[PDB]
Amino acid sequence: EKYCCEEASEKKCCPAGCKGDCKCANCHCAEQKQCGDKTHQHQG
Ligand SMILES: [Zn+2]
Ligand SMILES: [Zn+2]
Ligand SMILES: [Zn+2]
Ligand SMILES: [Zn+2]
Repeated sequence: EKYCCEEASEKKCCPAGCKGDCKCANCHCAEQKQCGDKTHQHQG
């Protein structure tokens, strides 16, 4: 639901809620990705 980062709550990283191809850096997003290779710190 909308942004899930503690900084990208507007356009710091994505235009409000990673649409998909946001290419986040804190959550490691990529065209709607889940990331977390070896259990990352991703808390969602
Ligand atoms: Zn996000
Ligand atoms: Zn993202
Ligand atoms: Zn994300
Ligand atoms: Zn990651």
